[PDB]
Amino acid sequence: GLTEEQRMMIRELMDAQMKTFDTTFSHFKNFRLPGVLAAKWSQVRKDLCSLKVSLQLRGEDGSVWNYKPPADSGGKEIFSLLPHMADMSTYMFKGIISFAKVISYFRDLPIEDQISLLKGAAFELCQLRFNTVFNAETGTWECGRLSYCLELLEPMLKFHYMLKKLQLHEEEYVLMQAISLFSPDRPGVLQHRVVDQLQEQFAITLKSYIECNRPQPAHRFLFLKIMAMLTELRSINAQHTQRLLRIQDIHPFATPLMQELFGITGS
Ligand SMILES: CC(C)(c1ccc(O)c(Cl)c1)c1ccc(O)c(Cl)c1
Ligand SMILES: CC(C)(c1ccc(O)c(Cl)c1)c1ccc(O)c(Cl)c1
Repeated sequence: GLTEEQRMMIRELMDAQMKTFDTTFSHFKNFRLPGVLAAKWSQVRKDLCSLKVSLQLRGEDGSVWNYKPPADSGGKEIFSLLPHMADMSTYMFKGIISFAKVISYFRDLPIEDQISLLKGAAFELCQLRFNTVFNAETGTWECGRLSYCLELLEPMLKFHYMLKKLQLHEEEYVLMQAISLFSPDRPGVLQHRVVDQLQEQFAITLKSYIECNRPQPAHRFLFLKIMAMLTELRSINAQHTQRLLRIQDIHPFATPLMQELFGITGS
C-alpha cells in the first residue's frame, strides 16, 4: 500500500544500512582497553556514573577476557573506560557518516548543511544502531565479539529499554535514522525548507509503512510512539553533549573525529 516512490525510498535507506552497518563489528580493531593493575569534578563524578559497564572480549580461538570496572573512590579510576568508549563511539561515527554519504537525498544537499546535519544527529543515529544489538533480557549490547553488560531512572537506558519493547522492523529503524538525520532545526542548517520537506516525506513513509504492515492492536499509535522516542532521543542528544563537554574540560579524551563533530577546535 506504499507509493512506488515510498517503496524506492525505503529500499535506498535499507541499502545504505546494508552497506555501512557492520552488525558483527568485524572491523572494530586496534582499540584501547582499560589499563592492567572543584564543584566540577563532583559533577563529572555524577556524569560518569552511567559508563560503569563491564566488558567482555570473546576471541576467535575461544578465549574470553572480562573487565569489571572499579567503584568510584574519588580518583582518576573513574576515567578508565573513557579511552575505549571513545574508540567505539568513533567507529560508530565513521559508519554513520558512511551511511549518510550513500543516501541520495543527503548528497544533494549543500556541503555546509551535510556537515551541520551530521554534527547534530551523529550521536542519535549511533544510539539507534546500538538498540538493534541491545539485548533487553540480559541488559547487554551484543557488539559482535564485544559485549557491554550493565553492572530506567537514567534516561538513555529508559530509551533503549522502551525502544526494544516496540520491537521494530529493520525498515522502521532506518526510517527513524532518516528522520533524525534530516532534522531541519539543527544549529547551522541553511536549507531549512528543503530539509524539512525531506524530513516530512520520511515521516509520512514511516506512517504509511506501519499502517500497511502492522494491523495488530498492539501497534495502534505505533507511529506516534516512534515520533515521541525521536523527540526524547533528541533531548538525550543534548544532555549527553553537555555531559561530554564537561568531562572533556577536565580530562581530555575525545578523538579528532569526535572533536570535529562536537565543535572542539583544538585550541
Ligand atoms: C564519552 C561517552 C562515550 C560517554 C561519557 C559518559 C557517559 O555517561 C556515557 Cl553514557 C557516554 C560519550 C558521551 C556523549 C557523546 O555524545 C558521545 Cl559520542 C560519547
Ligand atoms: C550503548 C552504550 C554501550 C553506548 C552509549 C553511548 C556511546 O557513545 C557508546 Cl560508544 C556506547 C551504552 C553504555 C552505557 C550506558 O549507560 C548506555 Cl545508556 C549505553
